[PDB]
Amino acid sequence: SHHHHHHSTDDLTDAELAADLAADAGKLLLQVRAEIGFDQPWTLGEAGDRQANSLLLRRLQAERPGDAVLSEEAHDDLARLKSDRVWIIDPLDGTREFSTPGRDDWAVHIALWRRSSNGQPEITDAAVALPARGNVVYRTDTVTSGAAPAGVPGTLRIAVSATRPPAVLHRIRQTLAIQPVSIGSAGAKAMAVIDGYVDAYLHAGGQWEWDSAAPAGVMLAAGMHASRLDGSPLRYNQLDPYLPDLLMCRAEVAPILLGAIADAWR
Ligand code: NA
Repeated sequence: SHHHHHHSTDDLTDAELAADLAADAGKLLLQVRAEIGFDQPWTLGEAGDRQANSLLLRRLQAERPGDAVLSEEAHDDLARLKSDRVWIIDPLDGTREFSTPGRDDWAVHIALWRRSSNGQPEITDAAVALPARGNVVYRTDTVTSGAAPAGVPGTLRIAVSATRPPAVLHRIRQTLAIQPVSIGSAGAKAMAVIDGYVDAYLHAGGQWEWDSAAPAGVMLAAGMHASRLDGSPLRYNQLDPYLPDLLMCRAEVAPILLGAIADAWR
């Protein structure tokens, strides 16, 4: 729709652009999936990440030529460290899931980091697409707050995905009734929290910035919780863009889980 340039496609707000980029990459990923098919999963996953990255860098160049870009799929020249505006993107989160027939738990992550003196809310705008799920795009400018708790009281559903369960989860399951819910891709795990399909998404051991920046942005915009496991803020555009761990969860469950994590270390 035709509109006036936002106060303070061409002429999108940053959140609009994040959403449009996520949707466009999502469509391309769906095209690649259809074209290549599933008989060679390695090749499928590689073609998808490579082509989605090309689309995203091309369009960020065109529509935001002054902004820096940290992409999972591109070399990192560290110019971003000097920038006040940095896109943190994963063109394809969940290559295994993308390359498996029938699975829809893979995502595209598009996040804008903006330099903040005080307030520290670094990811200002973001979108997560789940292309196989009707190409739904979750966006910081439309997600809503106040979601009503869905599960049986006294039991937590927690999205996790790992080649092996972390020790901290073993410990907190001694004290809290938890059902681990196996979902692929960081993006799908996080959006399950937004959806109310699970109560929390927990990750121990490292994760790259591009797989949590967009989910975290959307989570905070929805009034939910996103932090390190020790409760300190997630930091982005770091020299080493790697987060040792994280918790995203609905607001009501944050104190219980942060508490259990802290008590684990006793
Ligand atoms: Na990727």
